Amino acid sequence: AESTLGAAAAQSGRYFGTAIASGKLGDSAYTTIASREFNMVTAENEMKIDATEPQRGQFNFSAGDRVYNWAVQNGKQVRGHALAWHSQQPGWMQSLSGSTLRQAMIDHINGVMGHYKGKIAQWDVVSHAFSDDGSGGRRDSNLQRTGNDWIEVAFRTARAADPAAKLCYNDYNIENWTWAKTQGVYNMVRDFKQRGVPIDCVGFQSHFNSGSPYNSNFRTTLQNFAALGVDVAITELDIQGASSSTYAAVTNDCLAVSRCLGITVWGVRDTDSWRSGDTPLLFNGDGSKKAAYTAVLNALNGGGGGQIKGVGSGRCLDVPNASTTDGTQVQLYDCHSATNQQWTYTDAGELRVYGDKCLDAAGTGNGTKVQIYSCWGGDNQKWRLNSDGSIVGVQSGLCLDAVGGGTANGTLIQLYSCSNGSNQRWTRT
Amino acid sequence: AESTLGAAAAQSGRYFGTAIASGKLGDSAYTTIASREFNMVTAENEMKIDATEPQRGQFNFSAGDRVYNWAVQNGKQVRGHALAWHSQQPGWMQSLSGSTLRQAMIDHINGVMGHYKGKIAQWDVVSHAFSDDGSGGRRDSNLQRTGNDWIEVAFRTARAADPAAKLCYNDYNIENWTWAKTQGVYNMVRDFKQRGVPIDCVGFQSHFNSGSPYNSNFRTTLQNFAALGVDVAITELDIQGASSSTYAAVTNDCLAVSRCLGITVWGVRDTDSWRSGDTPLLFNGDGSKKAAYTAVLNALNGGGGGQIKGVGSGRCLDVPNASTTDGTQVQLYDCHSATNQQWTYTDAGELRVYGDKCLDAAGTGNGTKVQIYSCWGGDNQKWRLNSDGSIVGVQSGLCLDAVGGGTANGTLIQLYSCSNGSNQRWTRT
Ligand SMILES: O[C@@H]1[C@@H](O)[C@H](O[C@@H]2CO[C@@H](O[C@@H]3CO[C@@H](O[C@@H]4CO[C@@H](O[C@@H]5CO[C@@H](O)[C@H](O)[C@H]5O)[C@H](O)[C@H]4O)[C@H](O)[C@H]3O)[C@H](O)[C@H]2O)OC[C@H]1O
Ligand SMILES: O[C@@H]1[C@@H](O)[C@H](O[C@@H]2CO[C@@H](O[C@@H]3CO[C@@H](O[C@@H]4CO[C@@H](O[C@@H]5CO[C@@H](O)[C@H](O)[C@H]5O)[C@H](O)[C@H]4O)[C@H](O)[C@H]3O)[C@H](O)[C@H]2O)OC[C@H]1O
Ligand SMILES: O[C@@H]1[C@@H](O)[C@H](O[C@@H]2CO[C@@H](O[C@@H]3CO[C@@H](O[C@@H]4CO[C@@H](O)[C@H](O)[C@H]4O)[C@H](O)[C@H]3O)[C@H](O)[C@H]2O)OC[C@H]1O
Ligand SMILES: O[C@@H]1[C@@H](O)[C@H](O[C@@H]2CO[C@@H](O[C@@H]3CO[C@@H](O)[C@H](O)[C@H]3O)[C@H](O)[C@H]2O)OC[C@H]1O
Ligand SMILES: O[C@@H]1[C@@H](O)[C@H](O[C@@H]2CO[C@@H](O)[C@H](O)[C@H]2O)OC[C@H]1O
Ligand SMILES: O[C@@H]1[C@@H](O)[C@H](O[C@@H]2CO[C@@H](O)[C@H](O)[C@H]2O)OC[C@H]1O
Repeated sequence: AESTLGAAAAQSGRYFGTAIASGKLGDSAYTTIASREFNMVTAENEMKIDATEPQRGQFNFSAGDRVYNWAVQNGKQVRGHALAWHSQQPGWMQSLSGSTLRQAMIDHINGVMGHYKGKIAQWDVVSHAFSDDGSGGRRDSNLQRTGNDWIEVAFRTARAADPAAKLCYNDYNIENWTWAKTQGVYNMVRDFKQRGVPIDCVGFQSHFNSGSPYNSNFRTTLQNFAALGVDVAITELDIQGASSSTYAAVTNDCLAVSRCLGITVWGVRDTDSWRSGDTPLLFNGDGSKKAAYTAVLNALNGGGGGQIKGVGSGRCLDVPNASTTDGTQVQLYDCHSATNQQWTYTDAGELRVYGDKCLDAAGTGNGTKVQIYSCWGGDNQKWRLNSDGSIVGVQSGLCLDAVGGGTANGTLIQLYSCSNGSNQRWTRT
Repeated sequence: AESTLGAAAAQSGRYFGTAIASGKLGDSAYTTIASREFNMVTAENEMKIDATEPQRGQFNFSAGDRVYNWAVQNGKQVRGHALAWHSQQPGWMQSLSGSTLRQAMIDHINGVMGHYKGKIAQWDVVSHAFSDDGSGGRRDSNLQRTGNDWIEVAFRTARAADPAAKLCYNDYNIENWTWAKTQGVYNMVRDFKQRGVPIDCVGFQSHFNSGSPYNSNFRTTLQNFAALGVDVAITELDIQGASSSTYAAVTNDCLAVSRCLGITVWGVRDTDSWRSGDTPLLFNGDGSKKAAYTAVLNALNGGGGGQIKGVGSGRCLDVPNASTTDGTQVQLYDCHSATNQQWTYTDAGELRVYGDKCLDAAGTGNGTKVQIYSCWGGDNQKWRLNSDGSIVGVQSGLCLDAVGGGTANGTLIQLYSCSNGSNQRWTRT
C-alpha cells in the first residue's frame, strides 16, 4: 500500500527490511510489527559462521531455517549474513591459520550456500574486511593473513555455490566518502570488476552515531560505488538518537540512486537492538511508532520555529496567556506573532515552545489534557506528524483533538482517538 | 564542606536525605553513593505498619533497625515513616474497623515509637489523610470512619510515646498553594495549633510530574505552614525528568524558609526509584551524577541563550564556520555575536546551539573530541555546570578541555580528567 514501510518502499521498486531474531518470533508484539512493516529479512545471528557450523565439517541450520521459514511464510525475501569474516567465528575456526584456515573458509561457504542454494536473494559473502585505523587498508585477521587474495576466493567460491544469488561485500564506517576505509573498499570493488571477480553489490551497514555520524556525502558514495557496475544496499541501518531528519536523509539518498536496492534497519524495537542504549530504531519498547518512523515513511512516499494552524477551525495552537507555568493546558486562538504560538518540531519528535517547554500529555486515554511541561524526552512529549495532517502522541497513539469539535477562541486541546476529523488536522506555517 | 549534598545542606543547618531500601544495603555501588551524599535517612518500607507489626501486638523491628543502624553508623539522622495511614496496612488491620481499629492504631504507635524512642528525629505520625477529590476533605478510609478525631488522637498518642521526636503530618499533592487538598491540610494544622494538638511539622512528599507539576507557589505553601509555628520538610522529593531548574527551584524554596528542616529525595539512583520510568532522581543507574545533582549542589551552596567563554583563553566556545554538520568538533574563538556561539543550557542538562544541535562527546575517555550532534537525550549530551567554572560531561565524568591548554583561535575542545586548569574553567554570560 503506502501505510507501511515495505509497501511505500515498493512504490520505487525497493524493499525495506529488518533483522529478525528467532528467539523473539515467539513475541506476538514483535512479529506483528515485523510482519506488517518489512518485506525483506536478515537473520541477526542465525546464519553466521559459529551458528551454521558449530564444529568443523558439521553444519547446523536449525536456527537459520527458523528465521528463513518465518520470512518466506510472510512473503519476505532474505539476505544471507554472513559467510566469511573475522567476528563471531566458532572456537575451532579461530584456531586456524594458513591454508588450513583458507580451505575451512571455502568449505564453510559451500556448506551454507548449498543448503540455501536458490533461496537467498543477497549474500554478504565477505564482511568487515577493512581496518578502522584510518589507513583504509585490510583488517589484520587470521583470514587476511592467509593471503590478500582470500576475499576474491570467497566470492569466486560463492558464485559457484549459488549463481542465482547476488554476492555482496558488507562493511561499516564506509558511508562517508572522506574516510579512508570507504576508499579502500571502493578500490577493491573496482579492482574486482576490472579483473572479473564475481561481485554484485556493496552493503553499507550504516550504523550511525556521534562516533561515526551520517554525512550527506553518503549519496556520492552510493553513486560512486553504483558507477562501478554493482548494486548498493543499506544493510544494517540504525541511528543513535533516531533523528527524524537523519533517518529521512538516508532514505532519500537511496531513493536518489537507482542501483540502491533498499534499506534494512538492524532490528524492530529499540529494546531488541544490539545497542538499545542508543535507541536507534524506528519502534520503541511498547511497539509504538517513533517520530523517525513517520519521517521515514513520509520520505519513502515522496515527501525552525513556526505556527500550527488547525485546518478546520483556522485557529493556532496557543499557550493560554503566554504562560510559562508547567501544567498549563493549550488552547486554540487567533494566529499572531508571539512566542506563545511558535512551536518547533525537533528531530526527537517534540513540539517545543519557549525553547525548553514541551507539548505534554499527562495520560494516554481519551480526554487527556494537552499542556506544556519542561522537556525531558518522555514519549508523552513525542509526536508524529502524519501526512494526512494529524498529530499523534507517540505514547498515547491518540491524536491532538479540539475538545467538543470546538473552533472558538479558548477551545482546549485534548487527546482523543484519531478520526481524520477537522478538529484533528493541522498545517505548518 | 560542600562537595556532597549532605554537607552542602549542612552549611545552612539543614540536611539532605534519601530513602534507603534494606535490600540494597549489600550493594556496594549503592551504599557508596548513599553513605557519601546523604545525612538523613528514611526507611523506604521497613518501618511501615505491615512491616513492623505483621500480627497485632506482635512487632517485628528486624528490617527497620538494619536501616536505622546503617543510618546512625554512617552519620545520618532518621525519619520514621509511617505510623498511621490507610496504605500498606498488614492484612489484619485492613479488616479491622470501628473502635477496635482505633485501639490498634493507638497500640501500633506506642509499640513502634516505644522501640525507637529517642532515636528518631522525625516521625510521620499520620500520612495520606486527605482526599484527591477536590473538596479538600478527609479521604474515606477505615481509619477516618473510626472518627474524624483519629488524626488528633494519633498525635497525642505519639507525643506521649516519644516526647523527644518531632511529629509530622505527611501527604502528597499539597505543595500547590491553590489546591483544595493543600488548604484542607492547612486548616487542620492551623486548627490543631490553636487547640494545642501536639503537631510539630508538616512533610511535603513533593512528588512532581506532568500530572502534579511543581509550581513556584510551593514556597508560598511552605512559608504559610511555617507561619503557623510548625517546621516543614520536603519528604519524598522526585521530579519526573529530573529537570535541573525544578530541582534547583525546590532546593531554593526550602533555603528560603528558615523552618524548612531539609530535603529528602525518594531514592538513590533512578534504577532504585519506585518510578524509574520517570528518571526522577539525581543519580543514573550507572551511578554517575546527573545534571540535576550539580544544580542542587550549587543551589545548596548558595545559588536562555548565551556565550561560554574560556577563562584561561578569553575566547568563546565556537562551532567552526557555523557548521550544522553533525560530528563537527567545536573550538575556541574570539567572542562575537553569532548563533554558532550562543549556547543554551536546558533543564535536561544539554548545551544546545542552533536550537536543535547538542554539545556532543563521542566517547568517555581522555582526548575524546567534543562536537555537535543532533539532540536526542543521550547522557553524552548532558552536562553539569560546576560552581568552579568547569563543565563536566554526565556520562564521562570528564571536563571540557581546550586541547594542550591552547588559547588561540582554532584550539579544539576535548574531554579530559578535570584539573581545575584555566583551560577547563568557563564563564557564561
Ligand atoms: O546480536 C548481536 C548482533 O546484532 C551483532 O550484529 C553485528 C552489528 O553490526 C556489525 O558489527 C558491528 C559494527 O560496528 C562496530 O563498531 C563500530 C566501531 O567504530 C565506531 O566508530 C569509530 C569512532 O572512532 C574512530 O576513531 C574510529 O576510527 C571509528 O571506527 C563505530 O561508531 C562503531 O559502530 C562493531 O564493533 C561491530 O561489532 C555486524 O555487521 C553485525 O553482524 O553481532 C553481535 C550479536 O551479539
Ligand atoms: O518501595 C515502594 C515504596 O517506595 C513506596 O513508597 C510510597 C510511594 O507512594 C507515596 O505516596 C504516593 C504519592 O503520590 C501518589 O500519586 C499521585 C496521585 O496524583 C497524581 O496526580 C493526579 C493526576 O490526575 C489529576 O486529575 C489529579 O487531580 C492529580 O492529583 C500524581 O501525579 C501522583 O504522583 C501515590 O499514589 C502515592 O502512593 C508514599 O508516601 C511512599 O511511602 O511504597 C510502595 C513500596 O513498594
Ligand atoms: O586527580 C586529578 C588529576 O587527574 C588531574 O590531572 C590533570 C589532568 O590534566 C592535565 O593536563 C592536560 C594534559 O592533556 C592536555 O590535552 C592533550 C594535549 O595533547 C594532545 O595531543 C592530547 O590529545 C590532549 O588530550 C590537556 O589540555 C591538559 O589540560 C594535567 O597536567 C593533570 O595534572 O589534576 C587534578 C587532580 O585532582
Ligand atoms: O480559568 C481559565 C482562565 O485562566 C482562561 O484564561 C484565558 C487566557 O487566555 C485568554 O486569551 C489570550 C488572548 O491573547 C492571546 O495572545 C493569548 O494567546 C490568549 O491565550 C483567554 O481569553 C482567557 O479566557 O480562560 C478559561 C478559564 O476557565
Ligand atoms: O468531555 C467531552 C469530551 O469527551 C468530548 O470528546 C469528543 C468525542 O468525540 C470526538 O469526535 C470529538 O472530537 C471529541 O472532542 O468533547 C466534548 C467534551 O466536553
Ligand atoms: O580559519 C578557520 C576559522 O575561521 C574557523 O572558525 C571561524 C572563524 O571566524 C569566526 O567568525 C567564526 O565564528 C568561526 O567559526 O574555524 C576553522 C579555521 O580553519
